[PDB]
Parts: sequence; structure tokens; C-alpha cells
Amino acid sequence: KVWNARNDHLTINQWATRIDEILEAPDGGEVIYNVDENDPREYDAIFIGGGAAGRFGSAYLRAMGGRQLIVDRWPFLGGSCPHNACVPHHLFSDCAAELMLARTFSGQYWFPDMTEKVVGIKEVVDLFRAGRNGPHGIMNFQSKEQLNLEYILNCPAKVIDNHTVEAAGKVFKAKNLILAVGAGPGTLDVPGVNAKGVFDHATLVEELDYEPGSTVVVVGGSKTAVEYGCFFNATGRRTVMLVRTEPLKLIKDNETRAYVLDRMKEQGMEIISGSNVTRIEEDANGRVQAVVAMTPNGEMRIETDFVFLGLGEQPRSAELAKILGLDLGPKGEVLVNEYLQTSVPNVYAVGDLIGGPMEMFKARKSGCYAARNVMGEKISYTPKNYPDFLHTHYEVSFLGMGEEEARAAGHEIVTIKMPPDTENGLNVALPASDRTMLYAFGKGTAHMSGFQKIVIDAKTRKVLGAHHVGYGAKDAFQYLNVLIKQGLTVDELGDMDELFLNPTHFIQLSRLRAGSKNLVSL
Amino acid sequence: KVWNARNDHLTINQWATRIDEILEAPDGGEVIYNVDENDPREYDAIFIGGGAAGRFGSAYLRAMGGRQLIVDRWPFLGGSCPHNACVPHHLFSDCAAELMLARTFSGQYWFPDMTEKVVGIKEVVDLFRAGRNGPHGIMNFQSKEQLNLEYILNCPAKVIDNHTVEAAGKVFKAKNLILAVGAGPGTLDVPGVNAKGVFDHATLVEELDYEPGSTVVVVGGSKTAVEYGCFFNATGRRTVMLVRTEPLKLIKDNETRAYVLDRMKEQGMEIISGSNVTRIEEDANGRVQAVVAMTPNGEMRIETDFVFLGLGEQPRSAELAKILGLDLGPKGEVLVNEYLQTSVPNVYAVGDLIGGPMEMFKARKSGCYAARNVMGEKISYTPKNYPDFLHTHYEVSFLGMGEEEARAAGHEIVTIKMPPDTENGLNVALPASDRTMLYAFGKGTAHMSGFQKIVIDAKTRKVLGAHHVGYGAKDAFQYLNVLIKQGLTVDELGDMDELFLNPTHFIQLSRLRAGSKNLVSL
Ligand SMILES: Cc1cc2nc3c(=O)[nH]c(=O)nc-3n(C[C@H](O)[C@H](O)[C@H](O)COP(=O)(O)OP(=O)(O)OC[C@H]3O[C@@H](n4cnc5c(N)ncnc54)[C@H](O)[C@@H]3O)c2cc1C
Ligand SMILES: Cc1cc2nc3c(=O)[nH]c(=O)nc-3n(C[C@H](O)[C@H](O)[C@H](O)COP(=O)(O)OP(=O)(O)OC[C@H]3O[C@@H](n4cnc5c(N)ncnc54)[C@H](O)[C@@H]3O)c2cc1C
Ligand SMILES: NC(=O)c1ccc[n+]([C@@H]2O[C@H](COP(=O)([O-])OP(=O)(O)OC[C@H]3O[C@@H](n4cnc5c(N)ncnc54)[C@H](OP(=O)(O)O)[C@@H]3O)[C@@H](O)[C@H]2O)c1
Ligand SMILES: NC(=O)c1ccc[n+]([C@@H]2O[C@H](COP(=O)([O-])OP(=O)(O)OC[C@H]3O[C@@H](n4cnc5c(N)ncnc54)[C@H](OP(=O)(O)O)[C@@H]3O)[C@@H](O)[C@H]2O)c1
Ligand SMILES: CC(=O)CSCCS(=O)(=O)O
Ligand SMILES: O=S(=O)(O)CCS
Ligand SMILES: [Mg+2]
Ligand SMILES: [Mg+2]
Repeated sequence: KVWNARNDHLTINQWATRIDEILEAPDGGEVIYNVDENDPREYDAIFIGGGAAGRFGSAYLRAMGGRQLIVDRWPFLGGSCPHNACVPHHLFSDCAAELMLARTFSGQYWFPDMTEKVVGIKEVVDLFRAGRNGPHGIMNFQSKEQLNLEYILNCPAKVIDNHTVEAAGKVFKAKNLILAVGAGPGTLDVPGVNAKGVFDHATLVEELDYEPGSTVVVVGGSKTAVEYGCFFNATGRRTVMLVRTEPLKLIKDNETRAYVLDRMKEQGMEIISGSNVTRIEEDANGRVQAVVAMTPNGEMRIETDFVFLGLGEQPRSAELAKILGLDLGPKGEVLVNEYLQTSVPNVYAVGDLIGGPMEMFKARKSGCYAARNVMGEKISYTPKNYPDFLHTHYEVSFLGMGEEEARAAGHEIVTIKMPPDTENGLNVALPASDRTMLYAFGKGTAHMSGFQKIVIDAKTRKVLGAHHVGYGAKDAFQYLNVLIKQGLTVDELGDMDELFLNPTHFIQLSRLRAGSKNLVSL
Repeated sequence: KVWNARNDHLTINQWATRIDEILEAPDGGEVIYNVDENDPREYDAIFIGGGAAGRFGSAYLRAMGGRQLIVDRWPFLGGSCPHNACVPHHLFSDCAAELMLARTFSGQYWFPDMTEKVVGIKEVVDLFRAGRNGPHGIMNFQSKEQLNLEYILNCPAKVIDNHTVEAAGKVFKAKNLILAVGAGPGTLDVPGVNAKGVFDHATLVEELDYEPGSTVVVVGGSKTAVEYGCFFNATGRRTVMLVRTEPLKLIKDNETRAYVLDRMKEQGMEIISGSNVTRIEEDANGRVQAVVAMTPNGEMRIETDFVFLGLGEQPRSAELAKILGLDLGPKGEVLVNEYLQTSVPNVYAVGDLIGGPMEMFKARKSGCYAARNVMGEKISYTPKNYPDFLHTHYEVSFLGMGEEEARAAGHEIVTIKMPPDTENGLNVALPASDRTMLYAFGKGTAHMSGFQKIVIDAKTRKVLGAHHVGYGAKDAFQYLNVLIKQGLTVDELGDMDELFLNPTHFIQLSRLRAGSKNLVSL
């Protein structure tokens, strides 16, 4: 059953409704076929997958006057991001942050008494499931009506060879393939891993048909594990994170990492380093009842009926590699050169399929650079020196070098931080700005008002790294990183116009010290 | 009593406690005397006032190796900002944003029932009052111990001539004066303005000895009026704004201003344009009971026991201009040239005393620039092309040109915005990021998820303006403005590394259009 959608013009909200209908149809729903049957030009590229990489790649290719076709097995464009990855992740992190605020000020002002309050995880997941077609609807609309994309959705692609793809029972030819099928959730090789009650980011939002009990176990120690783990904890649940090595190694600044981990522990999270699950115990109903794990302090058993795996994502390379003869790396990533070209002539690979860093900027940018190459513009892509962030119950942003890292690299350094390093320590009403004001003024809560630091070369006066725990700095790090890569000094930073009270206090604190030829930390 | 504090070394929290004693001393308290009795250099500059401009001016002058003294009539440094201006404003705005969220999701998830809920205005002001000695503490601490400054606090300065000041029973000498006494709240010349129950930002935090009733009248239609008015409204009080002309003229982009005003009215704010208060009515106890105003539709009377004036701030120029004979401008601002020099030899003026823009960047920078000029380094300062922000129940950030502005100005332009212009209008799940996810996903709340736009020159491809309503962009606008001043194009914007999901979607939305030589709006 093929719906010829070319000459239909659904609104965003009609698209949202229609996608929902197709997703819910017992038979699997109709194919969405949006192809210009009157255009005689050959396809410059067929994209296998229309997630962040395939969709942006197609948008750019089309903007350059080339012809593209997306094939995606989902009835929407945008891939994992709206459906089960960054979007739900951010809804859950918004909840985690507000819940920490509510629990900190329990029984003060407008805040409800949270003492005995357990928030339903399923309730919030269901809110996500009920609203996720909004972003789906915009993706289908924007792609067709504003970006002029051709696509076939709700259809697994069947790659024939490096120039030939079957979709919707039609065979299409192209000058190139861009492979954009992303990566699937990592798993554990232990008894019980397939028990009901074991989830990952993908299955959480498809299969949670009960409300978890009082204890949650999270496996993993980076972004996904810590993001979902803080949300679970914020709902009122005892949360134990089993971390194979050490948690949050992405936070290179030791003081920043410590603040973040300390705040997580204050919220009641238990974070266990050097630990590996050995078994997930099932009850006689087939649901998880406990997790057994080896740690540096011997075997532990944690009773729980809800386990969340936040391991890495595994590139979806197997089928395509068999068909096309693609060279793969150790973790199954499709090997590419710096023009995104695979070992196979005229076949590019992009997004999570080509491995880490698995981020939206990497996905969209690799998509567009492959598209430029297909359109005859020789352009390399090597992601390097990018800013980064993750959520706990706070926003955590970082770029460049940690303070220790900068010294080990041979730099003489000063730092500018908040709060100052004093006898009263964190227990002072700084740093403060939007969404930290209550922490800053509340009785005994001032230590929660945030932490931040820039790392500066004492000789060149260049800013070598920036680090922030709080709210409202993440967006700023995108732009600040560009200024830093251009060579930003403490002097130039001090010379900017601040917008006080500012999530980053870097500008004015830089100004307080830049009047000196010999720089001193603040 | 004059306390020689020079060799005492209070912590931040010790300072906090002790400014308290002094402020709540029945007699006015001792003078805080922090002067270096060894230094034989003559003062390069005495600063009259130790607020933002005075304090930062001193920091920089001292950093450059010069000698400074601050005289301030408060027992703390930092000026209006920590005591009654930006800091309490940000606390009230945090409450306003959090309260809109709670009222929107009342009786859902963790959110309690807000239906009959009136939050205490006095309670929140008392919270501010109870904690502001935190910030005062950091201020005196960091100024003495970290920034190596000399100061005399809790003592009004008596300026004798352009080289002489009396303070703490003593007479001081200096090569220059830097006049930095700020501005005081504007008022009305109507009967009843001196009634009990009429406040401005300064008196609200000193004299609020009751809980306001159910209607609040705000007078004014710019930053202060809208910031405090949204907070009053967020507490659950009927809030009527009486606006001489039109509200929020600072928001130049028409659609951006409309979104902001639309969301204010949706929260239940009443904004009456073209209106002037004619009488504040008093009850038999001399308390406000109503406001009478002339409007375009004739006289109106609003019953109320709490009036908030959010008018201009007026430069404190009178006394100083009499003692020194300074030239003033038409609002009483001390006139200065590009080096911050007044009409009087060796006397400079900075901060709010020199007029608009009355912002922290301006006060601190004008402060530092006058210090550099005092120190022989000839540097000119004319604030222009700065970013700006205000709070409603949202953060509202803006720089450069609005859309209509740019076309009227003879720029051929394209716009990249979110949500798109479609028949579903604002009722779609974008824009979305931290602190707008619940709006994005909730039933009937999607129009609340925000609004944003960049304005782009179609031929140079340069970004001419940027506009954002939501949360978490304010800090970015600091850094984004600098890039725009350096010549930022849509292609350079698109080439950056976004941190998805980002408060500003500008990077990726630019990337969607940047592949075409002829740009098309999104
Ligand atoms: C929980 C989680 C949270 C994250 N949070 C963030 C974040 O906050 N910020 C950030 O930058 N990144 C985040 N990421 C990473 C981000 O989601 C990915 O890097 C990105 O989505 C990768 O895009 P992609 O196009 O490569 O793959 P995908 O989004 O996975 O798209 C692949 C597409 O290929 C299609 N497909 C697969 N096989 C076939 C086939 N046989 N036939 C047809 N179609 C097929 C799929 O239907 C899918 O639509 C997060 C990831 C996860 C897992
Ligand atoms: C309600 C409100 C909210 C605001 N919010 C923001 C914001 O969010 N962001 C922003 O950038 N700006 C904001 N502003 C503007 C900002 O407060 C001012 O631009 C800034 O405080 C001006 O600094 P200043 O040093 O010039 O004056 P002030 O901070 O007022 O300092 C003046 C000092 O002079 C002293 N003084 C006066 N007379 C004497 C005397 N004769 N002897 C000794 N000392 C004397 C006073 O004690 C005072 O300490 C806000 C203003 C208001 C009113
Ligand atoms: N921007 C965001 O907020 C966000 C949110 C979610 C995901 N993401 C992105 O999505 C990508 C996913 O891949 P990744 O680079 O995160 O993978 P990764 O770094 O290899 O691993 C992620 C975590 O899984 C753990 N892990 C992997 N295999 C394990 C195993 N067999 N047993 C126990 N633990 C195991 C790792 O622990 P050790 O390192 O301790 O071995 C690590 O903590 C990341 O790049 C991430 O940045 C981003
Ligand atoms: N960064 C921030 O978020 C922030 C927050 C608060 C304050 N501030 C600063 O504090 C300064 C205060 O000065 P301002 O610029 O607000 O002064 P302004 O522009 O002269 O006036 C501010 C508002 O008061 C109104 N007003 C003035 N006199 C009035 C009168 N007699 N009757 C009725 N209304 C009157 C004006 O109305 P009309 O225009 O309708 O005549 C305007 O709405 C500002 O410059 C601002 O920079 C900054
Ligand atoms: C609506 C939305 O942005 C969903 S997540 C991003 C998908 S895409 O724009 O990267 O294809
Ligand atoms: O600008 S100052 O640091 O003096 C005051 C900030 S509240
Ligand atoms: Mg603090
Ligand atoms: Mg919306």
C-alpha cells in the first residue's frame, strides 16, 4: 500500500496526526511516497536513512541544486532524535532540574511538600509518547514544503548495489549512495539481559507498561546513563549507577567534575566505579528482580524491578557491509576517509554509522559535507575541538582544556572561577543568574548556585578552556568556542558587553584581572 | 565611631553578618575605614560612589598599579545592583518564570494545584532581604582581599573641589575625581504619590511591611515595569500596567514584541496604553485605596492597595553640579566627552550618572575606561551595537535590527525563524530546548515554547539582527553579538558546532539554507 503524497500538502499538525495513524496501524501502515515523477534528472545521491545526517545532507544537497532521495523505515524524518534520543532526553532533563528545585524548596512558597512524593516515570514517558508527533509533523512538513526534499518513508531500503536501491517496490538509480542508518542501543552479554524490566533509551519510550518500583539500577557512566539516571533519581527513586571505569570522564576539569558528582551524591545518587554486571536476576514472572555485579569491593546485589542500560550505540553496518563490501572498524563503524567516502566507490557514510563522536552536530555536518562532495565540492570533515555538554540535574558545559590538562600540556596558567576559593567555600551566594537565584538566596542552599571556571595561559593570555555547571550557558558555549578557536584572550573577553546577571561571569571577571600585565587568578 | 578595618580580614560570611549589624544599627553604625596608612602616593582618583562603575573603575585602576579610594554612603560595595536593582530583579524573575510553569501545569505531575494560590510578595521580598547580605559580603571581601582596594563605607562623601573630598572626619586629596553616584528612581507629581502603599524598586525592598491585596497597579512600560509586573502577576494578583505611550518599545522586531506582549496578556496582565496617573487615592489611614488615570477612552479608576512605579532612573547630579559647576544634559545627566571627562578639569563621570544606557556593562566599562584615562592611557568609549535583554515571564534577548527595520533601512533580507509561518502558527512543538520542553509537549501549551528569529542580509549574507524569547539564550547573545560585530555570515553560523537541543537554533537553521547562493527565508 503506497500513498502518493507528492501533490498533497499537509500542515504541520495534519502531518503529526497522519504519522501517528501510520505508526499505530495494525498492518504497518502505508508507504509515504514523495517523489517528483516528472523530473527527468538522475539522483546525485540516494540517502539510506533520513535522520539528522540523512535529512540535513539532503537539505544541503538540494540547496546546491542537486537531486536527492531519502529512504527511511520510519514514517517520519529526523531519526532517533525526535523519536527516542535527544528530544525525550531533554524533556526528562527539564523534569530532573525542576524536580531538584521542587525537592530543595519542599514546603516553601508555592512549592508542594515533596517529602513522600514519588513521581511516575511512566507518566512522564507517556507525556513524551503523546507529544512526540509534534516534532515528527514539523520534520515531514519542513522537509517536503520548505526544503523541497523527495522522500519515501515507512519503507526499509533494499540496497541492490553501489548505484541501485529498491524502495516502495520501485528500483531507483543514483550517482552515489550516502549511508545514514545510524546506530542501535548497546547491550550487555549476561544472563537475564532479555528479562522484562530491562530498558535502553529506545525501548523505554516504546515498552514501559508498568510504573517502576522504588529502586532503579543504571548501567553506564557517561552522558546517557547520567542524564536518565538523574531523572530517575529526581522522581524519588533510589538510583544506583554501575560504571565500568569512572563516571563522567568527559568532564576533564577535576574541580568541575567533582562539583557535578558531589551534587549528584547530595541528591542521593549512588555511583559505583569499576563495576560490571554479572547477572540480571528474573522473578518467576520473567521480570528483573535484582542486578548482581562485581565491584572493587566485591560482589553486590541490588534489588530492583527496573534496569536502564546507557551503554554506547552500535553502528548499523552489518547488512550494508555484506551487500556492498564496506571496510569496517573494530566497533563495526563504517570506515571513511576525510571526505566521508567508504572503501566502496561512490558510497559515502555519515552520522552515527561512522562512529564517535555520536552528536547531532557531527551527524548534520557529516551529512552536509558528504552532500558537498557528491556535488563536486572537495571538502574534508574531521570533528575536532568542539564544545560539549551533558545534563545531571544541572546543565554541564565544557570546551577546551581542564586546569590540570592545561598544566600537563606545559602551560603556565591562571584561573578565573566562581565561587572564590575561600574558607566559606561553596557556601556563598555566587555564581548566580537565571534559575539559580533561589539556590543563591535560600537557607543553606547557596552551595547549589553553580560552579564555573576559565583556564588562561599566563603568558599568551589566551583562554584555553571554559567550564560551567548551572543553567543557561550551554547555548553560549556554541559561540564562545568559536571565539576561543579564533584566539580569544582574557583582555578581549573582558572587553565584551555583558548581560548581567549572566550564566557565565567570564566577561566581567576577566575585566577585573585584565588590567594587570601579570595575571592573577580570581 | 570609625572602625579601622585595614588589618582585619573578615571572610565573605563574616562580612555579610557585619554589614547587617551596621545596617540594622539604630544609630546608623560605625564608618568602615579601609585606607592604607603606609602608601605615600597621592590618590590618582577618588571615586564618589562604590557601585558598579566606582568599584570596577577602582579594580582596573588598581590593577594598572595606580592608587584609588572609594567613598560610599552604604556600608557595602556594589551599589544598587546587589541591594535593590539587578539582583532582586533576577530573583523575582526566576519566581515569575517558575510560577508561570506551575500555573500552566497546575495539578499535573508533581505540580500542586495553583487555582486559589496567592504567593506572598512580602514573603519573596523578605527572602531577598534575608539574603542580600550574602552578595554584600562577597562584595566587600573580593574588593579588599582580592582586588586590593582602599575604601571608606557607610559615609557620604563631601566634595569640596575638583581635587578635594571630605570623608570620615578627614580631608582627602586626589589628582582626579570620578563621579559615580548613580541615579535615583523616577516619580510622579500627582496627589497621593507620597501615600503609604506606593513603591519603586528601591523602597519595595526597605519599606514593604504588609502583604499586597489582589490588584496591583504598575506604572511604566519598559524593563522595570514589565519585570516587576510579571512577577506580581505570577504571584496570582490582577496586574494592571499604566503605560504613558506603548509598552516594550525596546523590542524592535514587531513579531518578537507581539509574541512577548501576547504571552503577557495570556497570563492575565492588563496593559493600558496612552494612560497617565492623575491621582493616587488615599484611605482614611493615608494608605492607597485606588489609582485614577486619564486614558485615550477617558478617566478610569482601579481599586488597589499597592502601586509600583517603574519609571526612569534620574542621575544624582544636583548637589555635585552645584559644588563643581558641571554641565548637565536635558534629563540631568552629567555631560561627558568620549573619555568620560565632564566640563570640569580632572573630573570624570561614569555609570548611571551619565545617562543611558543604564546597564551594568555600561557602568563597569565606563568605570574602567575613566580609570584608564586617569592613568594616562587615552581610550574612547561610546557604547553602541550592544545586545540587550529583559524579563517578562520569559527571558527576552535582542541585538541589531528587527525585520521591518532592516527592510525600511534599505536592506534586502531573508529571515530564519521558529516557529515557521504556517496556518498552525505558534501551535507547534518548536522552538524547544531547556525549560521549554514541558510547553513543547503539554496539551494546548505548544504556543508557549518560544519564539526566535535571525535577520540576514540577502547579498552580503551577514546576520543583521537576532531575537529570542524563551530561556537560556541571554548568555549566548553576549558572545553572538561579538561574532556579528566581526562580520558573521549565515554560512559561518551554519559551519559552527551546535549543542543540540539548543536555546538558539540559529546554527542548524542557517545550515539548512546556506547551501544556496540565493538565500531563501525559513
Ligand atoms: C538517548 C540519547 C540522547 C542523545 N542526546 C543528544 C543530545 O542531547 N545532543 C546531541 O547532539 N546528540 C545527542 N544524541 C546523539 C544523537 O541522537 C545522534 O548522534 C544522532 O541522532 C545520529 O543521527 P543519524 O542520522 O546518524 O542516525 P539516526 O538518528 O539514528 O537516523 C538513522 C535513520 O536511519 C533509518 N534506518 C535505519 N536502517 C534503515 C533501513 N534498513 N532502511 C531505511 N531506513 C533505515 C532509521 O529509521 C533512522 O531514521 C543522543 C543519543 C541518544 C541515544
Ligand atoms: C530595578 C532595576 C533593575 C536593573 N536590572 C539590571 C539588569 O538586570 N542588568 C543590567 O545590566 N542592569 C540592570 N539595571 C541597571 C543597573 O543597576 C545600573 O546600570 C547600575 O547599577 C549603575 O551602576 P552605577 O555605579 O552607575 O550606580 P549605583 O549602582 O547606583 O552606585 C551608586 C553608588 O553611589 C553611592 N552614592 C550616591 N551618593 C553618594 C554620596 N554623596 N556619598 C557617597 N556615596 C554616594 C550610592 O551609595 C551607590 O552605592 C537595573 C536597574 C534597576 C533600577
Ligand atoms: N549531548 C548529550 O547530552 C548526549 C546524551 C546521550 C548521548 N549522547 C551521545 O551519544 C553517543 C553514544 O556513544 P558513546 O560515545 O557515549 O559511547 P561510549 O563513550 O563508548 O560509552 C558510553 C558509556 O557506556 C559504557 N559502556 C560501554 N560498554 C559497556 C559495557 N559493555 N559494560 C558497561 N558499560 C559499558 C562506558 O563506560 P566506560 O567508559 O566506563 O567503559 C561509557 O560510560 C555519545 O558520543 C554521547 O555523547 C549525547
Ligand atoms: N538589564 C535589565 O534587565 C534592566 C532591568 C531594569 C532596568 N534597567 C535599566 O534601568 C534604566 C532605567 O531607566 P529607563 O531607560 O527605564 O528610563 P526611560 O526609558 O526614560 O523610561 C522607562 C519607562 O518609564 C516610563 N516613564 C518615565 N517617566 C514617566 C512618567 N513621568 N510617567 C509615566 N511613565 C514614565 C517610560 O514611558 P514612555 O516610554 O511610555 O514615556 C518608560 O516606559 C534603564 O535604562 C535600564 O537600562 C535594566
Ligand atoms: C523538530 C526537531 O528538531 C526534532 S530533532 C532534530 C531532527 S533533525 O532536524 O536533525 O533532522
Ligand atoms: O558590579 S558589581 O560587581 O560591583 C555588583 C554586582 S551585583
Ligand atoms: Mg554558590
Ligand atoms: Mg511552539
